[PDB]
Order: sequence, then structure tokens, then C-alpha cells
Amino acid sequence: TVSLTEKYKEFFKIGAAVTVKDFEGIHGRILTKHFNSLTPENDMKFERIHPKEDFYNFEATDKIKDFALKHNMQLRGHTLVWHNQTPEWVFRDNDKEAPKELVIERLREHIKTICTRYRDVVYSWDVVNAAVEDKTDVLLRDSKWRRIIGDDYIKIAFEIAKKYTGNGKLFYNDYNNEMPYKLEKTYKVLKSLLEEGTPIDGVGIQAHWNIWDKNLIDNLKRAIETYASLGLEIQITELDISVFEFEDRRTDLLEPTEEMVELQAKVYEDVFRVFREYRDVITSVTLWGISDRHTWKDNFPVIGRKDWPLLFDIDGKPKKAFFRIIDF
Ligand SMILES: O[C@@H]1[C@@H](O)[C@H](O[C@@H]2CO[C@@H](O[C@@H]3CO[C@@H](O)[C@H](O)[C@H]3O)[C@H](O)[C@H]2O)OC[C@H]1O
Repeated sequence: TVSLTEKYKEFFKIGAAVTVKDFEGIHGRILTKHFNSLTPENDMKFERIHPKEDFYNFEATDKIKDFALKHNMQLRGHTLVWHNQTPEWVFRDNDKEAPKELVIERLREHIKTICTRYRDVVYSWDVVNAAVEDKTDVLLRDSKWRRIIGDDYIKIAFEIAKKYTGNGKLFYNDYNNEMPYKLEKTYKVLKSLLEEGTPIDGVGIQAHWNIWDKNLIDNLKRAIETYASLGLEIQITELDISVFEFEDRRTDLLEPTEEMVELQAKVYEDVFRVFREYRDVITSVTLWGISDRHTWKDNFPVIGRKDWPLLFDIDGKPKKAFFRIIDF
């Protein structure tokens, strides 16, 4: 039995990425059993919730909020400002590109609207997502947000959100931010935000991981400690552990191999022991899905294959990895 949220009740919240259909059937039972935190996988993203300037779509996010309230769960607000899944209208002023202040004013109104509607159920917001340049050694990714608003756009987004979020915690969220090159760069960016009076409460470590990273444990321990030194909360926001190396695009596997299944268990053990070790600084751990039945990893980075990245298998049964992380 041993629901995960209960077992971890004194350590951190235990979360899952969700859509409306996940409240039904076997997924719905896993959630209410094991999880006390929910993140809308897509429905709170700008393109989905606010597809045209004069049109918001609240149906899905309202349903997610309601389900959470009815089951004593809370939400992570994902995400306000991101270079992906953001509609082009935001950056257009008719036939011209939109200037800095117009984009800021649209952002103001978007954040006001979304944060006002969900502030009562959201405990943490991903205010800015994946703003740190992941490839080159320039600090900031060069998105339309970053280009048009300018160098201060992260502070600007955080100051706006702080108006409407109450006691919700404000997070900067990103991937690969446990890796040495990106850790150093992210640390720099966050340290400077804080010295500028940015109301940032913590860092999201997305944790889109895989079984073959022999550097992960050392990388994770470092990162957690490095971010903690800035006085930031830590949340593991989108945990999954792929059986493939990122650039292994093989499409042949119908199932995980024995070495893969067992290596995954060890890595889940290793990461969750690290999560448990840093219980004082980690406030939430969310997995990017419930079971291997629905995972974005089936279409990223390769359209139309299968991955087995989560704690519950395609049938909905707890994997040996599950029982490892609850043996404590
Ligand atoms: O065709 C579109 C799909 O590609 C899209 O898939 C979603 C893409 O976002 C995924 O979540 C992100 C993973 O990366 C992190 O850095 C971000 O923080 C996450 O938001 C999500 O899991 C996929 O479903 O869905 C919409 C389609 O139109």
C-alpha cells in the first residue's frame, strides 16, 4: 500500500504532471493514493491558456484546480514566461514587431489574470522557464522575450508575479542545471537576480535524466548544495529517468532490457537518497507523469517511439524502483 506522499509527508511534497484525463480510471487512483502535488503538463502554458489577446481558455486548468481542492492537493503554476509554447500575438503590434513596453504590458495582464485565478491553490510558480542559454557560453538564451524586453526581463517577470501570487513561492525553472557548465552559469544568473532585489524564492531542477549518466549523483549533490548557498528553496520539478542516452534515437525497443530496468532502479534509489539527504532545502519533488502509459518521452526527442521513464509501469503497477525509494 504505502502511498508515496504519506511516506514522504515529513520531507517534501510529492508531485505529478497531469492533464484532465488523468483524474479518471487507474491514473486517478494513483494520484489520490500517492500524490499531493499536481502540475498541469500543458494547460497553464501561455499558448494553451491565452491563445489570442482577447481569449483565455480556463476550462482545463479550472478542472485541475477543482480536482486538487477536492483531494487536498496543491498545484505548481507552470509556466508564465518561456520561449516555447507561447503564441506569436504577444510579440506583434499589427504588421510591426511589438516594442518593449507593449510586451511588458501584455505580460502584466497575462500574469495578473492567471495568477489571480489560481493563487489560492498554487504553492509554487515557474515564473521563468529555461532562460539560461544551454548551448553557447552567453548567459541568457536569446528568445523573443529576452530580445524585446531586454536584459532585465527575468527580474521584471518576477516583480510582476509577486504582486498577484500571495504566499505562493516564485521559482526559476530549468533543465540540465545540475550539469557543471550550466550549474556555474545558472548560479551566476541567480546570484545577480537576488542582489538586484528579485523576489525569487527558489530554483527548479527539471531533472530530465537518464540511466547512463555516471556523473549524475555527484552533479546533483553539487547543484543542490550550490543553489542552497544562495538561500534558495529547491524543487525537483519534472523528474523522469529515460532508458536512452539523449542522442540514442533507436526506435527498435518494445520493452526495457533487464540491465535498463535494474539500472533505473539504482538511479532512482541514488537520486531519492540524495533528495532525502537534502530534506531541509528540498520542498517538492514532482515526476513528469504518473505511469509509463503517458509520457512526453514517447515523442521527445524522437517522435513515435516508447520510453519507460517513471515510477509506475504501463499497467499502473509500482516498479521495483518505486519500492526502492520507499524503503527508508
Ligand atoms: O506538438 C506539441 C508537443 O511537442 C507538446 O509537447 C509538450 C512539450 O512540453 C513538455 O514539457 C516540457 C518539457 O521540457 C521542459 O523544459 C518544460 O519545462 C516542459 O514544459 C510536455 O511534457 C509535452 O507534452 O505538446 C503540445 C503539442 O502541440
